Amino acid sequence: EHVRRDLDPNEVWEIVGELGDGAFGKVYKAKNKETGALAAAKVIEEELEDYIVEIEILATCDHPYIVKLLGAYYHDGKLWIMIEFCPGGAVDAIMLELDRGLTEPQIQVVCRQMLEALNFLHSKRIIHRDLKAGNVLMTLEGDIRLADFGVSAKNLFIGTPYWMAPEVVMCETMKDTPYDYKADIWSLGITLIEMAQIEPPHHELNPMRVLLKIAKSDPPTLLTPSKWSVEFRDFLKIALDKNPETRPSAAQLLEHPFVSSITSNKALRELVAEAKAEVMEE
Amino acid sequence: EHVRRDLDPNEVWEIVGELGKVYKAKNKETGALAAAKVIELEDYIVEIEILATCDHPYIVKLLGAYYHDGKLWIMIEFCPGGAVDAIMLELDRGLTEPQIQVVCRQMLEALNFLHSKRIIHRDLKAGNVLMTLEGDIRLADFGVSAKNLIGTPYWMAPEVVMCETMKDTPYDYKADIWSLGITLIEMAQIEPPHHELNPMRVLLKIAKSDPPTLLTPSKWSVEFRDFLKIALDKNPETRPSAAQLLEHPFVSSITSNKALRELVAEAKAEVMEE
Ligand SMILES: COc1ccc(Nc2ncnc(-c3cccnc3Nc3cc(NC(=O)c4cccc(C(F)(F)F)c4)ccc3C)n2)cc1
Ligand SMILES: COc1ccc(Nc2ncnc(-c3cccnc3Nc3cc(NC(=O)c4cccc(C(F)(F)F)c4)ccc3C)n2)cc1
Ligand SMILES: [Ca+2]
Ligand SMILES: [Ca+2]
Ligand SMILES: [Ca+2]
Ligand SMILES: [Ca+2]
Ligand SMILES: [Ca+2]
Repeated sequence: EHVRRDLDPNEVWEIVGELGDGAFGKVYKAKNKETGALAAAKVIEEELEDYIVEIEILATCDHPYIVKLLGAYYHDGKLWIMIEFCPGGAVDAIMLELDRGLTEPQIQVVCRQMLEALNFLHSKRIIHRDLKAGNVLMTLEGDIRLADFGVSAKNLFIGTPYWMAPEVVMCETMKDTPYDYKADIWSLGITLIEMAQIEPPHHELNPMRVLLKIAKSDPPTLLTPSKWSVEFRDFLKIALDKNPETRPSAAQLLEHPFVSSITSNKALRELVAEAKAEVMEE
Repeated sequence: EHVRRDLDPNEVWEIVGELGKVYKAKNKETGALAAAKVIELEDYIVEIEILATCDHPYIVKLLGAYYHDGKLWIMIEFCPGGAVDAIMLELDRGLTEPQIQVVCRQMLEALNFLHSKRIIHRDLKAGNVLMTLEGDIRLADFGVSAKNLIGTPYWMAPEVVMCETMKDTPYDYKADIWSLGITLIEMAQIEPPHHELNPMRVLLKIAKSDPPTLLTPSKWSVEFRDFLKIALDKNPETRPSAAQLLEHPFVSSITSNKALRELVAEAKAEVMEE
């Protein structure tokens, strides 16, 4: 497997803090006794069947911009999942701590590296399905790591076809290639608005009403278009296409001028240095 | 459970024919005939709970379920008329309009029952309509039985919102109303629409084409054609429910199963030929 039962993780890892309490189980800051390496450890009390799925995904997702699995153990009735620690925290928290949105140049770095990560996931037939700023972790170098928390949404014949209703044909066709991946391109567009404006579109509406709103409204656009370049607004226009057939792929959007010339993560390294300096205030 | 482990089914049932495997079975005490599905469990208990809840005149009737000697038994009341699609093959014709009205009436009543219990069939077709010798239907499902009871919303793509909204009330039940409309055409014409296309191309066709209509509209009443027009609405929002369609003049005056009893008598007499 990708899970070790022979080894007790307490022999190798020291729990040195707490991070989150997602309903799944506790999550700790952990320090490696041999190396000093820092990790975030999710510990969960054959219900394991559902949970091994996450580890197989992570194990396949070896890429610079996706969280990096350091290990998985099952020991004394508890499942351990050890990810490399991203000291910068999530982008949404960074915006709360600085009490502002990202500059356009910080959003271009984010966008560029997300597109690269998505191009990788999709070419492996993995769909994220929960993109948002809370799922983008930052390193102190200014690189993202795409993550997923909570009820991890990542993942790889309802009748005889002559009798199938059109809406059932459509919702089955949306579940395989090349339509399924398009959902992430949309959510990416919304994440960019969230990073620009702090809140996603329709944030004022309760969760049930916002579904209606998404289905029936024109695609969202930036609140103050004069703050933003035409490249950003065109990127959104194209990504936030309600039609998944014409919505471009990650590989296509990497050639859009919003991101095609980004060759430096400087702007995002600066953001993380500033967030750290702000956190330090007392 | 709804499954007995105390009782060996061979003590009560005699296998007397073939239809895992599925047998014609005869009750040693009563003489009652049953169709028995025997299987080499989690996936399979779902079917029995559905059947156990679906006590209605026009839905297959569960007589019992046993688990014994590593085998799961599911016993349904035997419907001697067979399935409607097989009847059309044996007679080498479609149903008359009066026979389709009885079928339509009774299917609507069955669907109204299933949907009011939050059960969706999802595989309606003439091959799933069993007939009794009295001329009543029994709605069934065979094969991989299809009967049954995502992200944070601000970031969700419109197509994902739509395909999640189609999975709960009142949109999910609408799929059956469509399939009912296609079943009526299948009974009128023997084959469903687009039967010439391979299964993968037919999906594209269903999504992109206008709704299907009857090949020779002058053979059929305006009530039948209007019923289809209304039931084969591509928009599940405006597609009517089973309860609404029961008030359509195609079926609102049907008070006799005579036409369908005659069909089953004729099919039986045809089968007898040798
Ligand atoms: C309070 O301030 C901080 C500061 C830094 C951090 N840093 C950090 N670094 C790394 N991970 C975490 C983390 C925090 C809370 C919960 N989980 C975390 N990581 C984590 C992620 C996962 N899984 C995934 O991210 C995941 C699962 C399925 C698919 C995918 C993907 F599609 F993206 F590849 C990703 C599994 C186990 C763990 C411990 N947190 C957190 C809070
Ligand atoms: C070859 O000639 C004949 C002539 C008469 C018959 N009659 C007949 N009568 C009753 N059942 C069967 C039958 C034949 C082959 C397979 N299964 C049959 N019935 C059956 C149906 C079920 N389940 C359902 O129909 C079912 C399952 C889930 C949901 C639902 C529904 F949503 F419709 F309620 C229905 C389970 C077990 C069995 C043995 N067959 C069959 C073949
Ligand atoms: Ca690096
Ligand atoms: Ca908020
Ligand atoms: Ca300061
Ligand atoms: Ca055929
Ligand atoms: Ca004859």
